[PDB]
Amino acid sequence: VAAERLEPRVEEKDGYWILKEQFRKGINPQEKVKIEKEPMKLFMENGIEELAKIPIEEIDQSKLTKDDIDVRLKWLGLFHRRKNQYGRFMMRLKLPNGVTTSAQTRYLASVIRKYGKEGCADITTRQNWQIRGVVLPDVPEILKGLAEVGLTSLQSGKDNVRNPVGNPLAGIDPEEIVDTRPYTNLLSQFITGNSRGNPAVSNLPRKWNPCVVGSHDLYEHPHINDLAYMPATKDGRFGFNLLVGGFFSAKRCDEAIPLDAWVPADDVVPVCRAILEAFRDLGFRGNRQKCRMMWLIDELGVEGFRAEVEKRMPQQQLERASPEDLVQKQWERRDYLGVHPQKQEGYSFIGLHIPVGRVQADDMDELARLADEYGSGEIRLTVEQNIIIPNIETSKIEALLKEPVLSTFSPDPPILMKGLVACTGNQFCGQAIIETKARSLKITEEVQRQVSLTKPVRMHWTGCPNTCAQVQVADIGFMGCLTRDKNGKTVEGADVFLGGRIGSDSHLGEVYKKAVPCDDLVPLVVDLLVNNFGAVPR
Ligand code: SRM
Ligand code: SF4
Ligand SMILES: [Cl-]
Ligand SMILES: [Cl-]
Ligand SMILES: [K+]
Repeated sequence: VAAERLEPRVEEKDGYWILKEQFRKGINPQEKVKIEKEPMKLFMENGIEELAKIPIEEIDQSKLTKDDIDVRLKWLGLFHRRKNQYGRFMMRLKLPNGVTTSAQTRYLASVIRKYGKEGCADITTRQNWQIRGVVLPDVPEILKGLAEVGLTSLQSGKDNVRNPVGNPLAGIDPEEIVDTRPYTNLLSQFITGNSRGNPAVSNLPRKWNPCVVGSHDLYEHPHINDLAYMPATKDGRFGFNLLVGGFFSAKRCDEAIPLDAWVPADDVVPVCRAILEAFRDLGFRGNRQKCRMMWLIDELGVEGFRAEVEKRMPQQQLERASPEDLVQKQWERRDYLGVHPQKQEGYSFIGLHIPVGRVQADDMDELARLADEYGSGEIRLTVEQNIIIPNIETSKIEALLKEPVLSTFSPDPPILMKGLVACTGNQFCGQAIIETKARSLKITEEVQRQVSLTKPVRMHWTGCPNTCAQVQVADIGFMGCLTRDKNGKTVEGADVFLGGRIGSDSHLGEVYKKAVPCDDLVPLVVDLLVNNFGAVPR
């Protein structure tokens, strides 16, 4: 690689970071959008206040404003549902480590409640909240209300650092390696500039996923993150080995690889900044399918990329990885659903199944009430789109198990439901080829009616090749497609994936059978479970 390739391609101008004029040739249309107007100005210069006053019909009449609502607003966590819910916006938070409070939960419920049939909420595969139904004129007031309850929505979509994922059992697990909350909190604060906005990291060539590992279970899926912090001692000090470049896309899926770098715990933020600066400065900004960080790592090689991170460190040093990390390879991933003792004697947590991650305002209020009455007002989200309520005195569990809402959000659903993960799908998402959430529940119910099993089989349903519900990690994965019935009629279908493994012995699954009509999946899945996962016909 020529030394010229290493010239930073962006420059700080008037508080924002912009592509230098010599590096603007051949860019994709998303880069053109960012050049035409800095997305962070919608928040940091209160551009949203004026935008929110313009009728959508008018907004749509010029490129600048249309790009504001369709692209730039994703820097404020607002996602126009142009195709499937025109003029309404999904809103996505920063929720490091999946931790929420009852007050935050009631606040979000109050927002969606206003929108009636256009409103609901969802837990995401990055243990995050999304709310739905938002109209533009309400945005200024929602931004205020979020701030008031201690939340931010900043930089949660498009070319930004996505939700910092941690251990759902952080601080409460007798077997934890290190509490991930301080680190995921610190990263989120760094990314969002303490909720004011951080333009130093908001003009990336592409999205970028971080996680901090604290569990032997690897609940955090470090193998599929752009940056994963693996806890490891080095020379008697606590810190993290660094894995880089994990990603999924329609074109390519790749597991994270070692940077061959270790940092002390206190250097979590400095090294996040260094990697992000390297990516921002040097990343390719052409074909959007070749813009994720791994593509830069392949072009420079890992050592060339590592050198780029090193020079952006303070003291310009980056220690080599420690030979062993703290994660035990001998580990059976633990079920967190149900009632489990905390490390704090006299206390339990409860994992509740949230069917396909979907909740209404009334459900949110009920979960908030349980957290206040039984817990400490805390609710934790998981990447399987479930919840954990921690800090329940164990003597209250008997009363808790009789709560009527636990029949809907169960601490002990059937085993196939425990592992079921499903993306938004075509109810709201404009990229979706099929309906996912309702369909996956129905198929799973019908499959479980036919077979009993003891293995915790994990089934993931995703509505298009963007694979937001990560079908490549599943025991059985279903990727939406259109296909044909026996009469050649168009029907919704799934490509069926097998071979995904999670935890330390991770592996990416691959298509096993293409184009299965969704109405034919039950018998296929019944047979797969009997033949490959030890299921027994009822
Ligand atoms: C909500 C969520 C799925 C879910 O039901 O849980 C989701 C939903 C969306 N994804 Fe995603 N992604 C979700 C996690 C993922 C992950 C999983 C993960 O992070 O571990 C992936 C694959 C992993 C990865 O990115 O490396 C992911 C891969 C994508 C892709 C393809 C990325 C690429 O390199 O090509 C896109 C399209 C894009 O970015 O260009 C996409 C685009 C989108 C959009 C914003 C598309 C569009 O605007 O409609 C979806 C919004 C639909 C909606 O209304 O909810 N989303 N998306 C997840 C929100 C996570 C969060 O809180 O931040
Ligand atoms: S996988 Fe496709 S359908 Fe599902 S939320 Fe992501 S972009 Fe939408
Ligand atoms: Cl996006
Ligand atoms: Cl759309
Ligand atoms: K779930």
